[PDB]
Amino acid sequence: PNFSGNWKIIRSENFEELLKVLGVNVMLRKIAVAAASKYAVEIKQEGDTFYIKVSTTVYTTEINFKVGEEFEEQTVDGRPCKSLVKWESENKMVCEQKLLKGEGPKTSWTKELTNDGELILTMTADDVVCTQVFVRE
Ligand SMILES: *C/C=C(C)/C=C/C=C(C)/C=C/C1=C(C)CCCC1(C)C
Repeated sequence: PNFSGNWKIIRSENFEELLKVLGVNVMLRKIAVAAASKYAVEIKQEGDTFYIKVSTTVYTTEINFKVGEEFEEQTVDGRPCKSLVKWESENKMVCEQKLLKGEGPKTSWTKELTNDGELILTMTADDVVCTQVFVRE
């Protein structure tokens, strides 16, 4: 596997519906969907250590983790969480999240590198699955 790359989004499905489950009100959801049309993910992978930088027009966030080792990040709607990534196969990993404070929907995400060179991200909140597809710049 080599997830390393500068990835640009080409497709985004069910993102609005994901934000709805997470309690985001409709006007902000629409504005968020619009910001997702621009967004980029930069990955540097060495072995099972990942550096991931997610950026939109006005905001950028960095995620650092090692597979199998708990780390802290934030949920999609911004609530801090404890995360743990595991491989599910050669080119797919899955992250389970646990809220640091309080309660809410069960969230998770996955990243997969397809055989045709796409990166597929999924983000889940309860029953709702958002799928986003990226290609290398
Ligand atoms: C491993 C790759 C990951 C975990 C990517 C995570 C991406 C996000 C949490 C994106 C969030 C966004 C919003 C919360 C609203 C603005 C648009 C996005 C898609 C950047």
